[PDB]
Amino acid sequence: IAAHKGVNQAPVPLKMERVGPHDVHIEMTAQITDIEIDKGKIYKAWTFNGQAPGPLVVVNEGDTIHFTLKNMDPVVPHSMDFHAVHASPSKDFIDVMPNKSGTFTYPANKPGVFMYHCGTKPVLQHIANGMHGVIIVKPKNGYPTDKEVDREYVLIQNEWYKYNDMNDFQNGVPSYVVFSSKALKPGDPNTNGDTFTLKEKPLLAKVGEKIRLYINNVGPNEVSSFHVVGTVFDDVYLDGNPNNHLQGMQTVMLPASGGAVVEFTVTRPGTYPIVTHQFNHAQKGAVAMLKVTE
Amino acid sequence: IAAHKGVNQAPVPLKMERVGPHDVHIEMTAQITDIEIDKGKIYKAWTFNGQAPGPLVVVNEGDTIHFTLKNMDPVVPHSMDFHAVHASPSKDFIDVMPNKSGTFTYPANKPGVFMYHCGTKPVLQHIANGMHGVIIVKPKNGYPTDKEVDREYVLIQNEWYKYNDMNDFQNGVPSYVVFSSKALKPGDPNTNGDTFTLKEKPLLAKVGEKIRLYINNVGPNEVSSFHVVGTVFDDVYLDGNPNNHLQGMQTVMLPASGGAVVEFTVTRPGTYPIVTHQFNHAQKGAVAMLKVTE
Amino acid sequence: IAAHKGVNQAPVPLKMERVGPHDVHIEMTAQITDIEIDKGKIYKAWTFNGQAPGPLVVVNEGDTIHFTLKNMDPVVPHSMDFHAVHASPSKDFIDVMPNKSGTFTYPANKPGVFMYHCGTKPVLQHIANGMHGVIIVKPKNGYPTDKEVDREYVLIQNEWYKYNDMNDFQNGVPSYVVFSSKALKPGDPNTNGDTFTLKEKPLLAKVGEKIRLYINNVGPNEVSSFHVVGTVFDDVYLDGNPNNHLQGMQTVMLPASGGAVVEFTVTRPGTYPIVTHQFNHAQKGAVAMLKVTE
Ligand SMILES: [Cu+2]
Ligand SMILES: [Cu+2]
Ligand SMILES: [Cu+2]
Ligand SMILES: [Cu+2]
Ligand SMILES: [Cu+2]
Ligand SMILES: [Cu+2]
Ligand SMILES: [Cu+2]
Ligand SMILES: [Cu+2]
Ligand SMILES: [Cu+2]
Ligand SMILES: [Cu+2]
Ligand SMILES: [Cu+2]
Ligand SMILES: [Cu+2]
Ligand SMILES: [Cu+2]
Repeated sequence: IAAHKGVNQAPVPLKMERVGPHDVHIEMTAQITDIEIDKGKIYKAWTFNGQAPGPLVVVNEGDTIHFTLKNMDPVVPHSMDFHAVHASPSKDFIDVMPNKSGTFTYPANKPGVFMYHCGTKPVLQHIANGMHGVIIVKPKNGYPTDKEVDREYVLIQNEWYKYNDMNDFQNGVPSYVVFSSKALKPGDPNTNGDTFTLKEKPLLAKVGEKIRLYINNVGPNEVSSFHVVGTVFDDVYLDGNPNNHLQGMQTVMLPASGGAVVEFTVTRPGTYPIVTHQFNHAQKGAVAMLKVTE
Repeated sequence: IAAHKGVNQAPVPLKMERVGPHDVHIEMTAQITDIEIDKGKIYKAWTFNGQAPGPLVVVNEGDTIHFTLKNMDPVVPHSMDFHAVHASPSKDFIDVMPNKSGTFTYPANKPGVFMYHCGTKPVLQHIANGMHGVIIVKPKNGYPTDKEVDREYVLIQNEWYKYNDMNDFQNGVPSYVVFSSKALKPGDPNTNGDTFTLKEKPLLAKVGEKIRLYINNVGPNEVSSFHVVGTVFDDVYLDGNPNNHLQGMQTVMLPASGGAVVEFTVTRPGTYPIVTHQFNHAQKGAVAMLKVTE
Repeated sequence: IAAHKGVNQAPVPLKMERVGPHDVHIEMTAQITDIEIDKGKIYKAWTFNGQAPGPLVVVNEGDTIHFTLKNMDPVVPHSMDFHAVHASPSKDFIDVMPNKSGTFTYPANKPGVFMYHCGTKPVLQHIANGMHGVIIVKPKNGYPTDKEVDREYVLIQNEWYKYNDMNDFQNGVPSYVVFSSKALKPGDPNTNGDTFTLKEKPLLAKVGEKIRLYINNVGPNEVSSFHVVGTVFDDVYLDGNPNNHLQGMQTVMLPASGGAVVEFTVTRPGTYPIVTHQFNHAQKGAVAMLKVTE
């Protein structure tokens, strides 16, 4: 794309504010931003807000979202599909033209860990170039195990392919498969999907803690076999719905776009790798680290 | 196959009749039939009854099936394996020679949404060429959410490869991944697995309705990440067994041959895409449409 | 690897003994051993104890494992990661150098069917070359269906690639996908992952029996769609945890490293194939047989 040559739009902060007991405003951008996905490898990503995956959104069950997308891409239209919401896709997930904005309103009635992504045709191209992310909807009555949790983080898995190559997107193996972490509280790391950041700067915890991870595999194409080395998941809630409760799982399978809330205890000091156990993907980048100290 | 050159056997209707309170007769054919799997692309499919996937079969829990296969293929033997039944594979799923018939009897004791397919060696070749389908076994006591359902449809996902190419079947990516719909009531569409029919002629519903889909991924090779754009699944029954109940899932993972009953509400008028969220497969055809009107 | 040329170390028996009501000693080797993975095809595997997958380990819920690895490989370091245990990976899953031994201690608190494997970097290389296996942890209170089970076996699925070829391990399709069986009681077969042994020498059962299979898909890379032809799973316990109970499943999806306990009835005499229903993998070897006699 000639109009993207030389373009590197600086990241713009997510804007969110509550406007009523059950209403929240969210404003995002669509923008073109260089991201280092592996050491020495820059991908000129199509992004929300200059992050890939995009910024974390958190709302409460029952919130209506008033969402605005400002399209900063000079030539390509973009859109937004939140898996959390009930909406008419042909009226509410529609394209915003370059240099324009669009506003859409829809309710988030269901708790869980949902994917969001651009919905512009061809959707594979927009997702693969980086237009994906997670929205968490907090359950009204929490999770049954809330009282046991000592620390929590968000992890997202995605793939990267050859740059803007539709043949590779459709028919090729991923070049990289990566984790990123998105901040829930001040001080938490907030990273892009790359092969190295969560190895060099591990997530942190204390010996004996029960950790909760909110996880989602945004794809675009692969399923995930999510596993924390050195522990077993005490509790798993599929898609983050409190009713979908499994216990004692070694590994949690996630479809493309699938999410979960997983909880586990770290019993001894050391560094605990976090992987997809499809080890071709782990070898291509999908290993994060959790450093546990006394 | 020289004996298949020029062969295009017209579709034959499925024959079924109840012969007792718990006994049903089913008669199918194995036949060679040209199917348009993508615009301008004809596949000379190996089929049951001239449809790929084959015709829908529906029985009640506890029915014994008296099944006859008439093999119209001039050279290749064919057989039938129903996942619904308890049977001896080496006596009951055996080959029927060209121009012959065979009759087999076995019970369907378990409710759900089951794959059926030809069981002739090499099974990969017979499935990939089109010999797959779905049998639904209705639960004796229904599903707990029956009273909420306003409309229902059946969807099946399958792949297509290079024509009768065993190397591609074993080692290659699918050329197309497709949905088809099979009729439950008069007026419902009944389609083959192709990239376009359910886009051009969407399934129909009314605003506010709760929709039930009976779904199965027949493969042969891929898993599915089933998702309806613009909604969340209120209830999911894995393999269609009423006990395997999940709630509030954004996306339902299906193994190869796996089925489910999923239910969701459409809240606003518009067109709702239905996808596998493995977007390489969606790009290669696996998008259907649901048109919701006021 | 020049130091592996001509090396074929004879299999060494697993050593295990109980040393207290809740403590068990286990001693394994890491060794280089030629295995016939397909007719006429020898793979010089990296193994535990000269088997690939490695020997079966069975312990009770709540046992602490005192594990010793003796590394017989002349040049490559090796290690052990048990998915069953809570451990510090950076202190307890560490490398043992050639011709040395290491001892590690950790508890197995959770019931189920867990993968074990070498944890030496790059882990993909060590798993793909054969360093994988299963440990079963028996639940304190059993499974709710124990009284119904007449016979039980263990099955493991794995892949084989081009010999020690990291590009193929990361980017290629498997050359073979295979089942193996590991003995639970005297007289049970104990086999390696190959394309033929469980076809030529099927597992055995009697008409009318309820069979339990302990299953795990060790990968390294693929997910599994586990199915027994001619039956339906009466009960399924995901990861072998008694709480994760599904009923009436035709096919059980397993992530890479995922396990299950599955139970089904064989109603008629004959031979029942056992497959992954991803039929490209079945065609490449992943079909076992169960012979049922009167
Ligand atoms: Cu507003
Ligand atoms: Cu876009
Ligand atoms: Cu989506
Ligand atoms: Cu704690
Ligand atoms: Cu009859
Ligand atoms: Cu056939
Ligand atoms: Cu089958
Ligand atoms: Cu209604
Ligand atoms: Cu000891
Ligand atoms: Cu090793
Ligand atoms: Cu592991
Ligand atoms: Cu019995
Ligand atoms: Cu799955």
